Amino acid sequence: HCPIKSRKGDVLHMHYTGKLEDGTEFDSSLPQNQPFVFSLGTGQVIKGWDQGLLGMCEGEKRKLVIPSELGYGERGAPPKIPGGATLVFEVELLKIERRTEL
Ligand SMILES: C=CC[C@@H]1/C=C(\C)C[C@H](C)C[C@H](OC)[C@H]2O[C@@](O)(C(=O)C(=O)N3CCCC[C@H]3C(=O)O[C@H](/C(C)=C/[C@@H]3CC[C@@H](O)[C@H](OC)C3)[C@H](C)[C@@H](O)CC1=O)[C@H](C)C[C@@H]2OC
Repeated sequence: HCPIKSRKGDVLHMHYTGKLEDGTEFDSSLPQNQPFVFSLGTGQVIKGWDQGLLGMCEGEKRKLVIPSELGYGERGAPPKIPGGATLVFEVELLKIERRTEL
């Protein structure tokens, strides 16, 4: 059951856990139980998120495996992310907030 699914310009509420290749976890929203909120497809987030999160239903989970060209490239994001790194995100969509009227 999925009456609405994510499209560009939607505001998404998401839980995530990010891991590096060696399985070590570098960030997660679950411990503080505070979902991350962003607008899809506006360039607010790394490309691998904007491209990997379309057509999603609330309640759906996805595993994203993001190569560094779609992530933080050659400079990375010190201290948690080295340059050239592949990122693994496990994500869950909690809510779609979509501007309905004009
Ligand atoms: C002034 C404070 C900064 C401001 C911080 C917040 C609102 C708090 C928010 C929870 C972020 C987290 O803070 C605990 C933390 O999330 C990470 O741990 C992480 O899991 C991650 O990779 N995420 C977060 C979840 C969405 C995907 C990705 C991201 O796209 O993040 C986005 C990101 C960094 C995009 C850059 C922007 C510049 C481009 O040039 C670059 O390159 C294209 C891509 C984040 C959300 C930015 O929009 C907003 C911010 O950065 C980063 C490893 C480090 C990051 O803190 C820095």
